[PDB]
Amino acid sequence: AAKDVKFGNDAGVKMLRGVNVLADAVKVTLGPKGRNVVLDKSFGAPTITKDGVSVAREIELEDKFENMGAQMVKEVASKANDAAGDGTTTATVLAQAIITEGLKAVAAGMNPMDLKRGIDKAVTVAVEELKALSVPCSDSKAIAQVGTISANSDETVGKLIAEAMDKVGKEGVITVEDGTGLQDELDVVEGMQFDRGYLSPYFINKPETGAVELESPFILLADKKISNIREMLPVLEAVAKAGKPLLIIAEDVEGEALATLVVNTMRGIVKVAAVKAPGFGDRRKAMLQDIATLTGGTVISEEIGMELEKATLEDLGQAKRVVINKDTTTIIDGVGEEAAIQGRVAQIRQQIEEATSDYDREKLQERVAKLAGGVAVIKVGAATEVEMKEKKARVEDALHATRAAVEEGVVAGGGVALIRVASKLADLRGQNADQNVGIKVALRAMEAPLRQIVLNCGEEPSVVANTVKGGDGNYGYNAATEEYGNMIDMGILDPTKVTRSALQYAASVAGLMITTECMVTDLPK
Amino acid sequence: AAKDVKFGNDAGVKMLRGVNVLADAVKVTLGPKGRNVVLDKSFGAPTITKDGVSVAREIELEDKFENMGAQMVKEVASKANDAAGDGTTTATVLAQAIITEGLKAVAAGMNPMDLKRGIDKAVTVAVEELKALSVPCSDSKAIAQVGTISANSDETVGKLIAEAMDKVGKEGVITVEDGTGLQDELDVVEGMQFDRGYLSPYFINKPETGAVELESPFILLADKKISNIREMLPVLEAVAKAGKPLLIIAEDVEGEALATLVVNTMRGIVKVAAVKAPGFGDRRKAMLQDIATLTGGTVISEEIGMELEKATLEDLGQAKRVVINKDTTTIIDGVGEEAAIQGRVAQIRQQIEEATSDYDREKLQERVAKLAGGVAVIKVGAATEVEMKEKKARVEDALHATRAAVEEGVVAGGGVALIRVASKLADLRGQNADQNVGIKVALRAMEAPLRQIVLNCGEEPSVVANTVKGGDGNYGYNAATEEYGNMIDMGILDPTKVTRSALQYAASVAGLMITTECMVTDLPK
Amino acid sequence: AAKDVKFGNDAGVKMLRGVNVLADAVKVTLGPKGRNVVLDKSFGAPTITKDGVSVAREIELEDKFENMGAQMVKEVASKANDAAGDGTTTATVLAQAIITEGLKAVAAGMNPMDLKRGIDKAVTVAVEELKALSVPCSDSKAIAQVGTISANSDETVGKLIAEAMDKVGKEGVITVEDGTGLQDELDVVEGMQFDRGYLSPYFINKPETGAVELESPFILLADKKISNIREMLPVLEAVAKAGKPLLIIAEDVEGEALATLVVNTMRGIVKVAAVKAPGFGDRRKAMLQDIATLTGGTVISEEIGMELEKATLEDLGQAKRVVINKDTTTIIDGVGEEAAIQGRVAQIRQQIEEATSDYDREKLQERVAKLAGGVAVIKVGAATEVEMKEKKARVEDALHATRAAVEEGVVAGGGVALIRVASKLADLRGQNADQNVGIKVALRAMEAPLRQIVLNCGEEPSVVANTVKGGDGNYGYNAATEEYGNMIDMGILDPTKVTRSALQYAASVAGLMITTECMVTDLPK
Amino acid sequence: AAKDVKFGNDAGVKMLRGVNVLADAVKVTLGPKGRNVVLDKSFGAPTITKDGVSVAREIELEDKFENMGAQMVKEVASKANDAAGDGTTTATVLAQAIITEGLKAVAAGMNPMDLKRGIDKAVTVAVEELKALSVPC
Ligand SMILES: Nc1ncnc2c1ncn2[C@@H]1O[C@H](COP(=O)(O)OP(=O)(O)OP(O)(O)=S)[C@@H](O)[C@H]1O
Ligand SMILES: Nc1ncnc2c1ncn2[C@@H]1O[C@H](COP(=O)(O)OP(=O)(O)OP(O)(O)=S)[C@@H](O)[C@H]1O
Ligand SMILES: Nc1ncnc2c1ncn2[C@@H]1O[C@H](COP(=O)(O)OP(=O)(O)OP(O)(O)=S)[C@@H](O)[C@H]1O
Ligand SMILES: [K+]
Ligand SMILES: [K+]
Ligand SMILES: [K+]
Ligand SMILES: [K+]
Ligand SMILES: [Mg+2]
Ligand SMILES: [Mg+2]
Ligand SMILES: [Mg+2]
Ligand SMILES: [Mg+2]
Repeated sequence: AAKDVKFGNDAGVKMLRGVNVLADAVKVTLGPKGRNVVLDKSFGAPTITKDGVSVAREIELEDKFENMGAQMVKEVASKANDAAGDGTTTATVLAQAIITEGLKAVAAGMNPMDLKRGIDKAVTVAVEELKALSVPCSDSKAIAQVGTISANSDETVGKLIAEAMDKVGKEGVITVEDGTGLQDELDVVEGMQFDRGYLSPYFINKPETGAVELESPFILLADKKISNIREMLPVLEAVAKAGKPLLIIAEDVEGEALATLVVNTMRGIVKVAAVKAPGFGDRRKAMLQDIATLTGGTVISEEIGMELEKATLEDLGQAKRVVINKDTTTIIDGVGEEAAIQGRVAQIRQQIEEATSDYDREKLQERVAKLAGGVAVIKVGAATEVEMKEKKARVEDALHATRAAVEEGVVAGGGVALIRVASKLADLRGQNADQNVGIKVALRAMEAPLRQIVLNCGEEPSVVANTVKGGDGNYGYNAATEEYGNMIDMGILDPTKVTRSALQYAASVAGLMITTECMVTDLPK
Repeated sequence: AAKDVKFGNDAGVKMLRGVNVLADAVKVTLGPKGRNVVLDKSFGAPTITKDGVSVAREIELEDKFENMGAQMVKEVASKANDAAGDGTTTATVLAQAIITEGLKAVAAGMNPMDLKRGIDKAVTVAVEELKALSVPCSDSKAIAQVGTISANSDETVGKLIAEAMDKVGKEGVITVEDGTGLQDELDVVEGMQFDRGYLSPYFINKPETGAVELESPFILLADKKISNIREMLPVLEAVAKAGKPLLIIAEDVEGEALATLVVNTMRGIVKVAAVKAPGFGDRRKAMLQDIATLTGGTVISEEIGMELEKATLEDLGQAKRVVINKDTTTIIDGVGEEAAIQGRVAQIRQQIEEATSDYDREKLQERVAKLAGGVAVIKVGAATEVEMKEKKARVEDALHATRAAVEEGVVAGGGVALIRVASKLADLRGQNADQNVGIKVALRAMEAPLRQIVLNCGEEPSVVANTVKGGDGNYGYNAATEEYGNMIDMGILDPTKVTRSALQYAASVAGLMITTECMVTDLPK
Repeated sequence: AAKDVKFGNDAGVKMLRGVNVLADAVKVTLGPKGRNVVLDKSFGAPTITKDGVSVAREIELEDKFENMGAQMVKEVASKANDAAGDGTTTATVLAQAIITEGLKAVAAGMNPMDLKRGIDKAVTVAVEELKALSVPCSDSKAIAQVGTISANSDETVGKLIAEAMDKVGKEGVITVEDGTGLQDELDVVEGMQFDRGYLSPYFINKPETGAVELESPFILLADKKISNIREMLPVLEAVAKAGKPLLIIAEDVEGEALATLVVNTMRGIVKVAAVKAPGFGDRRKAMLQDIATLTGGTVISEEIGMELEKATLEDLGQAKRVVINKDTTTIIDGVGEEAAIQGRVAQIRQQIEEATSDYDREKLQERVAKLAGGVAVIKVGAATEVEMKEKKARVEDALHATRAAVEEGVVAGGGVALIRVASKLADLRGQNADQNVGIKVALRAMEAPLRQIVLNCGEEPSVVANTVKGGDGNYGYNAATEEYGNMIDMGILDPTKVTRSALQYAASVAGLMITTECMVTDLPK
Repeated sequence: AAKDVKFGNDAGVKMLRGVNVLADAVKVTLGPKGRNVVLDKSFGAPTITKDGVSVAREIELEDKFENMGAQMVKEVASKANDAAGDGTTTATVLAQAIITEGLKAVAAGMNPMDLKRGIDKAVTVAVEELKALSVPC
């Protein structure tokens, strides 16, 4: 269709207006004193939230160009979300701060490419500096502390997570399920988790977690691509009976077949979800087999002249439960017999012996760890279904936060970590004045999170920022009590991973907008 | 429908406005310092690109006359793209420069026909001069260098391409496929490539390459035209099973039958693609047979009273993979047995002996080369599916660039080649003044690429242009480092072929617009 | 529907405006220095052409009355096209010139009927004078020259045409087909051509020539009208097999049956084309038989109690190829055996002996000539399918032009012929002053072609016209070199037939418009 | 009072339009076959003339910029009139011819100062040549 095309300044003011509407709606929810945002629904009472992602998802603007700016920066939150699962609001205020001052510098005549280079250099050094200030979370005591703090001071949740990580290792798989009633339960079952998410949304039966969950499902392990539904018809019907859901783990499920699965499972006509097989090439087949040995299934490969049509419920694997995210599939408690599984382990164990290459050695050790590691399951205590469902949510969050903490450590929260990093880069310089302006744009933006947290408290941003900058180390502002103090001692911590991600994604998208010269969109008609 | 009709100047300003919108949106993406263009999408985040072709595809204007001018010059990019697979942005800025000054001259009262003639003469001489300045790329060391440079200094990709061309010759067929995992692979398989593209788009399943790709498909070799789908019904269904795609290599697939194929394969209902048989007349049948021998299929000609209805999956040929462009079909690794194939080679080999005419001799040698040459296959290394998919892209581009370099050599990049050529034509004259103006219009336009690259850097076009013209040889401006130097020593090269094509297509379309007196389009109703 | 009705002047200005938009869009393409016209398409790049007929086809106007004027004069081009196959643009500029001055005279109060009479008288005398100046093209040398000139100076095409006409006579049938590859081929086969075109478009499988072409088809020779498809069902299916197209040569194919044929052959469902049988009355049957004897078929007449239902593929005639225009059917190389054919010739040969009437004698001689003359076939050389298809086009045109040249000779091109004729009629007078004005309007219009050619060159019409008129004979202006000289010596010739047709049709349509008093069209609603 | 200010091309088209109205009205009266121009009067019958000066005096345009162009070229005729007392119409058609093509060249991107310099050189030499051709009286 005919297009509307805008260049330079005209495009720039539009983009800025768009990010401002999105960022302003989102940032009011930041921190302990975050304000509520009311989101209208077509039916019933409006949604009232303090969750940044919930607000961002609703934002769409009428002006086509302004809307592009909002959708672009919306990418910041989503990516930060996918990478760290927290700090999407922080990332959005950082992006708005960099974009605002960056576009001003552009309008002033400064070189966009140089501004971006300066911003990027500052971020590169800032991340290194962030790592230097990071405090490790390696021993179980630390893990327990972070867990407790993330569970609203519930030492119970802290001990649970610490024990779970002591079982399967801090790098191991850990899940949480409803409890049998009163008292928590922690047991390790035969399970595995690989990096492959659902082949499309819709499969998502629990939008609360934006994931797909199946109970006691059958697992089809096809070593090939599936384009024609015909091949599935025989097995899908065999699964239609026994009233159990089906998990498709094939090399890939293309359009035709996938489209059908999305439509049928959409009408309650058999619950089926598909995900790509882990790895690629040779190791792929070997890994597809590990899943079979674990779930007690049979790989259906064309290499041995096998057909999906000639596949019965006996070939299918099975597990008590499977969960899949946007990019992760976890099989909990497989039917496979410890004899077959443990044997498979022994095999791969020798593979490592005969390993003539570190790479092949690494890849093999990865499989044994997955197949021999299992999956720790945390069954949340109870005393009434309501409280149980609640504690479960806390455990889930605490667990998520502790996991991130374990990966990259923790830093002072309340935005002070970024403020401390900014002060350490006061002498950073680039190749020219425009690059230096870019550097300053970024260091200035690093104060935005703390400032917005203070603003939401109803206090003066410049005053608090000035005071915090006046001190050093973990000295910061506790927005809940409105008192200054040591952020670590007051238990206000952020996983270094979410702070780093919020900053990198904000800068990444800001850099793109700052160097955008033209925008194309459909004519408002 | 009622038409709007415009003449002379009225039409001219409309066209100019149209090419300016397109050229201006596209040209900001030129060179190492190209800026981003944001393209709106109906769903999700907008597309942010620095790729000229991506931008051009989106351009369509509201005013019908302005739109015509944009679509006309859009043909420049597309043709240059089809011919050299690069330099579409350069071609567009050259076209804008010629059109702008040429239309100005027309408005000044100069003769359009003479202007065009002068422009054409300049381009004709410029192309000859471009060839003179071209540096060959014949030995494997040169091929390796070009390949390395085109692969972002990846000496690995350079060696690969060099070795691949050393196997099948620099004029041989080369393909790249995903690797089995870590470490690259180079092996020659039984394959062939003929000059025939898809009988219509849509078949294109990979718009990234604007090509059609089929894996382990069946190949129907019908020696006749196919108009009625009825004939196909039996075979299409046989192919429906076995779950394999079908490649139709007939004399031609006309409307009725073709239309159906486009619709069915559009609905996932059996994946089928059709292309015309290579050559024409007698040799056609002989060649169609070479394909059969290679894929292990059976030609279904009416001459022997054979019907497509009475054709089973046993008659169909087969290969591990086939790729088809806008005008090229390549069959990779055919089922045919070396016995039959090598035997077929021997036959044609004697044919050359009994050859009583050079023409027939040439044609026969062409077949043997194709049937005996094979197809070099490059399997990209790995170490994680992500990196593997990435390196594969680099190898693809590097290969494409190197291939072009091998055909016509290389010249200084950054727009200096065209600038050196222009200076060498300062004394070029035509049959009259208007023709001389035409010549100058062209010579002036030849500076546009370098000027736009500099402009995108944020530097001063005239100053850099002036300085570069001041020197000579490969002296140029490195836009990445913003330093002057020897373009070749700095590794900034352009295949002579893409520079030549960009210039010729730009002049071609510009000459047509310059000599346009009337425009007809639908009334805006 | 309610109508809008206009009279006199009101209608006249509308008509004039309409012919002016059409004529102005078309005339810019006249001559060697013709300008391009861009025609918008719904998809892809617009069409850029210098072809008058392509431009005219697109012209439709919004104002209903203006549109009528455009569609009316559009009939000039089409009729001149159908009659001579060239000079449609020349015809259109002559028409605009006559209409413009004619309508001015009407507005000035002159009698429309007298104006028309005067224009008609001038044209009548002009055509006679044109025949007087016409130079013959009888000998093979002349034929070769005209052919060479018409083939863009390709002396090869010139020899071919000359040889082809030397074989079957300059009045004989000649066709051109794709070559076998390199080197031209000329062979006389058993063929025939009669004056009957397709019974409707659509059958046209090659819009490039706007004709229908069938290869090795079956020929149904039904001596009666065909209204019900039922009769055909049996034979159509018999032809469904053997995979061969069918040519229906019946007394006529009416609605019901014809409509079906158009729809089925439209869906690839059997390729069939229908044309009326040559002649009428008695001779018709006798001729329909000549076709049978030639194609080896059997006439299915109801006179002998024969039914189309009881007709097998054995009754149908057959030939290697048949081509049918808007009003011509040519059967190339029929299956008929020289025994039957030559015998048939002997029969008709005696018929001429027993002829008691010149008319019957003439009609009989016509049949023997057609049945005994055959068809010279020209197979264009090759060396790549592309060049072959191109040269074929040139030979086609060169042949078409030479044919016309042979019929009425040639005259000086560049519009000097009409200029010479006009000057010879300077004393022509009519019955009254108004008729004299009509005469002058026509003589004046005769200068229009030369003037427009010069105008498209960018030169001054009045200066060149004045100079050409100053000389005499073949003295004219060479628009390609912009030099005066002898048009004949410079090889700038026009078939007298196209010049005569352009003038007569232009005057014809102009006379109708000049004598139109009222216009009726639908209300713009 | 507040002013309207125009630059380059915008100004050029306005001027050209203004001189064209004046020149076109004036030049129809040139030579033995000059045509009549009717000039309205507030009272009585209009003035019918073939005299260029009479026509030029009446020309004033509504658009302020176009009017400036007319008044400027009007200076040509008056000065030629004061200097030689004849040829004001000839001076006006020469002015329009130079202005028209000169402005076209400017719009084509040619240097205004150089165009003027060239025109000046041609006139300087043309005047010398005119003296050579001149027959004494
Ligand atoms: N008492 C406190 N004083 C100051 N800052 C605090 C306090 N408690 C938490 N925070 C900080 O508030 C920020 C987190 O606020 P949230 O509202 O959860 O936003 P976000 O994590 O950036 O984005 P969401 O949660 O994905 S929307 C972190 O910087 C915390 O350190
Ligand atoms: N460091 C450099 N300095 C100067 N010019 C460079 C440099 N690197 C690449 N170039 C030139 O930039 C041009 C290629 O830029 P691109 O943006 O890829 O446009 P294009 O190839 O003309 O069109 P696309 O790629 O089809 S959009 C060529 O003229 C290169 O020689
Ligand atoms: N060198 C030449 N000098 C002058 N007239 C020429 C020359 N070459 C061709 N012509 C004339 O150009 C006319 C033919 O021009 P075309 O553009 O083909 O138009 P047309 O044949 O009148 O109509 P079309 O072709 O059906 S659109 C004839 O009058 C030719 O004699
Ligand atoms: K919040
Ligand atoms: K680019
Ligand atoms: K033409
Ligand atoms: K006068
Ligand atoms: Mg949070
Ligand atoms: Mg490029
Ligand atoms: Mg013609
Ligand atoms: Mg005087």
